[PDB]
Amino acid sequence: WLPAGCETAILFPMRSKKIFGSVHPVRPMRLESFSACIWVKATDVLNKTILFSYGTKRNPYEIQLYLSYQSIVFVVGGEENKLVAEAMVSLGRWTHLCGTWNSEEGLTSLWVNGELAATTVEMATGHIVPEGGILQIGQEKNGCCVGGGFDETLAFSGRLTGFNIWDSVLSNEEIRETGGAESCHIRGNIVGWGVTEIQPHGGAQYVS
Amino acid sequence: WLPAGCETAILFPMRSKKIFGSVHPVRPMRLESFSACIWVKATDVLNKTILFSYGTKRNPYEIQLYLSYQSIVFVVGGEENKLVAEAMVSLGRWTHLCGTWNSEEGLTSLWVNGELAATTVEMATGHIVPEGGILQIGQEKNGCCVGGGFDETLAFSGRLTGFNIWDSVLSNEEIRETGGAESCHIRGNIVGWGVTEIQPHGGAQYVS
Amino acid sequence: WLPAGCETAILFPMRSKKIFGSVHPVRPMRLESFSACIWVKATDVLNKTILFSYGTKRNPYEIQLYLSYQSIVFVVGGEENKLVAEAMVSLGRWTHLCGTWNSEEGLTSLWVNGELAATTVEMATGHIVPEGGILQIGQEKNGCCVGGGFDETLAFSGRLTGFNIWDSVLSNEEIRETGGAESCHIRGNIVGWGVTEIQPHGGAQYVS
Amino acid sequence: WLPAGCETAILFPMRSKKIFGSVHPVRPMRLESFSACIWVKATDVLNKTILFSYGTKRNPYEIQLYLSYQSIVFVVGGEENKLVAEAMVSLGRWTHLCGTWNSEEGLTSLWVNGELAATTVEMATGHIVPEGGILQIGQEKNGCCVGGGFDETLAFSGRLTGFNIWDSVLSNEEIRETGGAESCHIRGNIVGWGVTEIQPHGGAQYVS
Amino acid sequence: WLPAGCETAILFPMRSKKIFGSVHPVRPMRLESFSACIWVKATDVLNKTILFSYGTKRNPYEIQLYLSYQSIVFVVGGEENKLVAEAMVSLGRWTHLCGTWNSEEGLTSLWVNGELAATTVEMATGHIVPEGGILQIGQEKNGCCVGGGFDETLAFSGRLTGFNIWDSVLSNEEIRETGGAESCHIRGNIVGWGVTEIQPHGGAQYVS
Amino acid sequence: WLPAGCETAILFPMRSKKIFGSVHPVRPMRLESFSACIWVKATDVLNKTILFSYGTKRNPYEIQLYLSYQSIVFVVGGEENKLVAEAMVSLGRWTHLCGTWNSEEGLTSLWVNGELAATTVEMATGHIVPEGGILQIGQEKNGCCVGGGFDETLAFSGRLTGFNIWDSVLSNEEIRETGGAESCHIRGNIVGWGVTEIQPHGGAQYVS
Amino acid sequence: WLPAGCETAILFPMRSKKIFGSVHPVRPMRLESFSACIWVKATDVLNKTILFSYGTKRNPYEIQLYLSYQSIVFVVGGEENKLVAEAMVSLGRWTHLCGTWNSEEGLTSLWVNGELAATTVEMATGHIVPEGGILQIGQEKNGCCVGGGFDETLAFSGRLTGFNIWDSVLSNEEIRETGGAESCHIRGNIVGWGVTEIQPHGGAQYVS
Amino acid sequence: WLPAGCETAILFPMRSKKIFGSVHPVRPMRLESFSACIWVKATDVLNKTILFSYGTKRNPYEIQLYLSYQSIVFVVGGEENKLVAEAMVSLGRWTHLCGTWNSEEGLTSLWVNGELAATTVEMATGHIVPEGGILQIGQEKNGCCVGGGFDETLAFSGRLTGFNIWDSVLSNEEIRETGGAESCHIRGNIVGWGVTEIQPHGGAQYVS
Ligand SMILES: *[C@@H]1O[C@H](CO)[C@@H](O)[C@H](O)[C@H]1NC(C)=O
Ligand SMILES: *[C@@H]1O[C@H](CO)[C@@H](O)[C@H](O)[C@H]1NC(C)=O
Ligand SMILES: *[C@@H]1O[C@H](CO)[C@@H](O)[C@H](O)[C@H]1NC(C)=O
Ligand SMILES: *[C@@H]1O[C@H](CO)[C@@H](O)[C@H](O)[C@H]1NC(C)=O
Ligand SMILES: *[C@@H]1O[C@H](CO)[C@@H](O)[C@H](O)[C@H]1NC(C)=O
Ligand SMILES: *[C@@H]1O[C@H](CO)[C@@H](O)[C@H](O)[C@H]1NC(C)=O
Ligand SMILES: *[C@@H]1O[C@H](CO)[C@@H](O)[C@H](O)[C@H]1NC(C)=O
Ligand SMILES: *[C@@H]1O[C@H](CO)[C@@H](O)[C@H](O)[C@H]1NC(C)=O
Repeated sequence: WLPAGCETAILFPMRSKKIFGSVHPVRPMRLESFSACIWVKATDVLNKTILFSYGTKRNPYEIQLYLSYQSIVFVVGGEENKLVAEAMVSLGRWTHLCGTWNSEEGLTSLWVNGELAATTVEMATGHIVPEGGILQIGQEKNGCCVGGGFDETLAFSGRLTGFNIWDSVLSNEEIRETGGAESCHIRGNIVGWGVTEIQPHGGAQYVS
Repeated sequence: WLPAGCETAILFPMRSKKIFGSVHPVRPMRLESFSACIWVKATDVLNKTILFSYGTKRNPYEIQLYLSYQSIVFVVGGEENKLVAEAMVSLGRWTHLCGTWNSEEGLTSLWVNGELAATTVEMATGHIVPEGGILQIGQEKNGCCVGGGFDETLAFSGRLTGFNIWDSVLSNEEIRETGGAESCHIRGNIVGWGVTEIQPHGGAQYVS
Repeated sequence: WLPAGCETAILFPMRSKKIFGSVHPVRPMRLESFSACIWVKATDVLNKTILFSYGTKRNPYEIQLYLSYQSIVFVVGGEENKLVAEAMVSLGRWTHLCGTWNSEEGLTSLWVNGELAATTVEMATGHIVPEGGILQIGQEKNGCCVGGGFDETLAFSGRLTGFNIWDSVLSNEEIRETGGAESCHIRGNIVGWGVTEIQPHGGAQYVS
Repeated sequence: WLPAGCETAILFPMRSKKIFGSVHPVRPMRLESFSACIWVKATDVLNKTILFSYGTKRNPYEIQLYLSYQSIVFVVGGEENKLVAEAMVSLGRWTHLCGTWNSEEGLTSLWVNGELAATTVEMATGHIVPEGGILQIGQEKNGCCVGGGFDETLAFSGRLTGFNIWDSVLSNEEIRETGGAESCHIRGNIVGWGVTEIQPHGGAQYVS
Repeated sequence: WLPAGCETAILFPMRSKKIFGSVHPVRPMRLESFSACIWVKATDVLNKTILFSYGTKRNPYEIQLYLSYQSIVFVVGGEENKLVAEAMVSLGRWTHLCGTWNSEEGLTSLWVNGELAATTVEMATGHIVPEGGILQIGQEKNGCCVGGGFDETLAFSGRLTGFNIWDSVLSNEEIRETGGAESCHIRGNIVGWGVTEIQPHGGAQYVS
Repeated sequence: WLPAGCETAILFPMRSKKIFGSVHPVRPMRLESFSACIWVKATDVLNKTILFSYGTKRNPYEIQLYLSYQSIVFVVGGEENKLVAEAMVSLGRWTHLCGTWNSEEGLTSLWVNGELAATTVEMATGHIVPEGGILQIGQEKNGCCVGGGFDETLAFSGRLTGFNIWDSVLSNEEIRETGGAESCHIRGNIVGWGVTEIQPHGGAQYVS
Repeated sequence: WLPAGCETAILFPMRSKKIFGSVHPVRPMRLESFSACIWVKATDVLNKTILFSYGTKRNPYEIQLYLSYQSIVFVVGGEENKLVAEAMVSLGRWTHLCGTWNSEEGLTSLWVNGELAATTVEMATGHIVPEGGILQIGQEKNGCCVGGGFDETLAFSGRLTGFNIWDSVLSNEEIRETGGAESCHIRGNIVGWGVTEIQPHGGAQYVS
Repeated sequence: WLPAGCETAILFPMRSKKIFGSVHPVRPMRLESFSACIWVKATDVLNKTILFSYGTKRNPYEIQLYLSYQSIVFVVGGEENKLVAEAMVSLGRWTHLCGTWNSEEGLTSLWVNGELAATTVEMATGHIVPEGGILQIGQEKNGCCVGGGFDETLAFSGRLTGFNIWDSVLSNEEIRETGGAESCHIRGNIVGWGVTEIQPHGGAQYVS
């Protein structure tokens, strides 16, 4: 079974030092504001489980969404800048997680299953995300084919689908639409599920 | 679920610079008239989305069928010769397309879901399709193994099945039969679905 | 859907110059009498479609079962020795074939869907099948590691399952049992489905 | 169909000389006591069919669970130390098999489908399982780079799932819970199904 | 032994339907005038033996240098335009071949071993070499990922080294310098030996 | 060091069950008469060491040249037809072996180091070598993709070079020329060294 | 020819987006002072040509040695901390480079061909090089499995050998010894040539 | 340059966790007496550097020869049974090492460069080396693919050639012959250099 009428997913059977998936956007990743939603079905959540992470050479923490024991942490700009939802994490159940960001005044937010879960102001005000980064799902940026691999602790185990990124802050109506029962045909422009190239590596598999 | 009782398809999870599928006919492709049907289910359509393309080194535009928004364009001989349907394609729904051609008087036709959608005369009159070319599905003839790859804009994302080519012009009764509820055992002679060799590349997958 | 109770099959999506599957028995193939059954679901039957073939260096035609239009030909020893059944096999439907042989005075027989279809006597009398040959399904003995070589005409396209070989002549009760609705747990000793090693090559797939 | 709501398994289509799966625990395997459960569905059982085996360089028989006809043999420390269940395993049916061990004075036991099947005392008393060995499923350590090497007789053919190892002797309530109808979310700490790395080799396949 | 003091070459042990080498320039190939030199040691010269070829999708004959028995044919723009030096090639001996082109008035030349061998005027006057094509050595453009494809007759067998391309017509002094005994460090800007990426395919080998 | 000024060879470092090299002639192998020479340097000569072998499906012994303990055996048509030299082969020394055949009257001969060593008459008179077989060096025809299969006893260990085949019986002057110190540029038409495709397999290596 | 007494090297025939070599030290790279020498023969030096680079996740610029036209730049800690020897490099000639660093007082030095070329004080005083980074030769850490992802401008083209790293500042006598004609047996402890694992990638190859 | 006139060797450029070479004898390794000689040229000799090792499942130390700083240790049967020569091995120069064993009275010996270096009596008296073990050069025991790897400490770095094993104790004259300047043509029967299959893995490569 699949969450909202989507017909494809990616399976992480296990968390190891080689498993991850890489995203290749078609247009530059420089952003003034953005939105990014995804579907998750977690098997085991640890001290810090990376869902997706965008990072550059000088700063590996440009954008980062990950799960703690019972909370969702959304990071923009750096570690000190983070927004935390309280007690809205589950295991073995499909759940939708969307979050927006605006650089004009640092408005960031988190929505879980179509309902606001967190919000703050004056986060990374005036910041701009640069180009030339590496976008990944299920793992953080680190050496590949060199060194011991990735940190086995931060990896992800479960299923992912519906990974979309927009170049603007979606309105409330759009955000509730994206999590609906017929929401798998609306895809973002920077990244879209089904049109953008996503290459599983190290053991991740496409499943239909 | 697949249409007309077919039990195999090909999946294009993404449109990238390396994804395509190649067809290897058993007999020469030299033709004076031909017919070609296919089942398609598109995910996203750009200004030009190649379904299948046949071309030699001298002329890469011998035969070509592609989608542009809600229109269907059928090309024989070159760009100047093209037949266009208006609003006969959707997204996320299985649809049957079949095109007809005759070099004796240049009669071309397009049928969508068993109904005539376009017709023309004096198209490539007296022209003979050469032999020894290359036939792909979902991509256009270009540098495949080495180079800059293909143009990602023209690639295809979705599902395809039931790709048949005949060496003659099918009659109206045969054309309506081919899109029937039990038409998946009607295969053409130049190319037949299930007997001819089709090799997905670069990320395309059989869904058998 | 699988024929009787089996939960694994092999798919030949296409007939080409590279597709086949090889069988590696655990014990010698030297035999004075044998029985062999199989499930087939043919897509397109040509003038000679090989199902399975056992051949040695000096004689590539030791044992051979194949289809020719709506007829079944069973060969032991050589071409001159063949048993033919008429109007037995159809396309796109699961059917059970099983052949019997005895070297004492050449009793050979063919059963289709549990019913006798042919029988003859004094075939290859006194002949002993040698050992050290190559056993294959869906193709005939020929060079394979030269980029091809296999005759594209004789190959097979469809699904196969339940390939068993016994070292003796099964009785009538056993033969009718092997084609029942709870027969997939009855496996032969020389070759058994799910116990013996079978390696698809060139495009054949397991469709468990 | 899979047991206890598990959504993944590993398939052994055959027992060749190269088929096995390797487990890579995160933490050391030095144990004073342990408990290890698994789901199995066997196709054919020989004189000795290995399910999982842990062994070091000096002692290849540190821990071993295997089937012999209709009996289950559990080995800790060597051949002389074995516990045998009489007539409590079948073919083609999912069955749960757990077994605990205590090093304090050698309490070992076997449970089949949540019911005690065997028990003994004073087995490998004072023994400590070393660390730095190799853990495998479906085969015994012989060598994977000798052009094969594994003895085909001992290999396994069927399906496996739910392989967990704990660092302590589970209580009776815990064991009946693990064998329950919704127990697939109860995973052990030394090895857990879905979090620990398991790499099928030589023909074994993940199936969903 | 290699000429002019070069430590590397490329070996074509044989001419088949897969052997070639591809060049990946760092800057666009759009040119108004150019020069291009190379070292050859031919084993067997045929009716037409391609040394290097540049071609686009529309026009596969943009630039070509090839050997025809004991002659050298230099092609710019198309097949109709060609310059033929005559009686100035051998087998099994290193030889240097350069040629310049100017689009302002269509001046073309050919130098063999530092001596002018041919010259013409009004060749492809006003023509501009497009950009975005494919550059190769030892073969023509189309025929990859087709199961061979390349014409076995036109391929090359021997050794090549010192392949350089400039963006301007080299003067006479520079041309005589390039074929000197200390010229292997004189590399062009569009393509340079030892700086530009040249990856052999299909059986070609780097040799030192 | 290599003989007669040849600059390439093939190394067989070991005789195994997978080592061999395959030849792909451009034109058909149907022959009325032929001549075939080769350079050989043997490391260990066993009861029968294959140099090159041509065989079809129905007759694996069409043409065969191999070495015995101290003799060279040349076979045309079948095992019963063979010509044997007596004491004219050594180990670790380059030696030229050439033999001709004529079907008009069955004249066969063997030359070793430019000197005639054997001759016979009425050998395979009226025979014609079929076409569509497999040509190999260092091994005899047998299954190769099965996984090993080749009999290690008959394999070859050493170095080979200068393998040429003509379509006619070379005269005495040509035969003495082919073994000279400036002969490595004399290549045959059916097969030529450095022009015909010869791809080693299983551990054989090109060496320069 | 090799520089002093070494018998292996690594060849970079070209600079592309994939070529580099990775080093796997046996012991941790945490250092308070170090020395590092290398043999280099450059083909083309650009605005910045990386020889070797050590960097962590938070700081890709921990240690760096690279060539800029006719100068040598040695970097410890970050960009602002650099030592620049000037006019001490050529092209196509073997040259020995070695630099030392001390964290107690920030003493850094550069030696070229056994002669001091630069010296500085108060460079990264009190700094400790972290551990758990990635060490590479000929490239900078940017990305491996993202379809290249290496800046082609910074790559290296030429030959390298004798890469050693010590855990202490070598004395003047040791430094002049390391560049001698009998020095290839003097290997460092953190990294040693011929003892430490160095696996080239993307086109680099060992040569001996 | 190689010793005694041998054309091939094996290179171990590094000490890693995956480098080794495996030997596949033709006949059983069951022995009551044997001899085994080899040519070695060590780069760095650590506390224990394995040259070759034969071991079975129940006993990984059946036969073992290795270097310990400037000593040579020869092991038959187990750890307690060892013969140690002293000051006999250096670094960077080729040296011949032979050793014989007799089970009748437990006579063991070691020769270095053709001169006796050690001798003992009553070593493994009455012992018989079992059959079905695994023979390797440069590494101790298995773990190649998924065990995690080998112990990098025991690996070997340098060059090896001339590895021969006889089934009997060679006489003194034979032993001095085997280390001569024309000794590369005499090879053992159980294992012979050039006829037996030796397959380098993980980085080792043949060199000529
Ligand atoms: C979980 O991660 C946080 C990171 O902020 C860390 O502070 C905390 O100690 C971790 N908790 C456990 C139980 O490891
Ligand atoms: C689509 O292509 C046509 C060429 O036929 C061009 O005229 C048109 O501008 C294009 N439209 C878009 C949206 O790119
Ligand atoms: C089929 O093969 C048979 C050989 O028994 C031959 O006689 C017949 O002509 C063939 N028919 C066709 C249609 O190829
Ligand atoms: C089954 O294994 C047992 C192990 O104790 C041994 O007797 C023999 O190998 C087999 N016995 C039978 C009756 O097959
Ligand atoms: C050589 O090629 C030329 C191409 O212009 C052709 O005209 C000519 O016939 C060829 N010669 C031979 C002998 O094939
Ligand atoms: C060598 O081969 C021949 C083949 O004719 C055989 O007759 C002979 O016995 C063999 N000799 C040995 C010693 O194996
Ligand atoms: C060379 O690199 C330096 C880096 O400091 C830069 O400032 C300079 O502009 C570069 N020179 C050229 C010609 O690119
Ligand atoms: C060298 O190895 C031997 C093995 O017997 C060991 O006893 C000894 O301590 C080692 N020496 C060093 C310096 O580690």
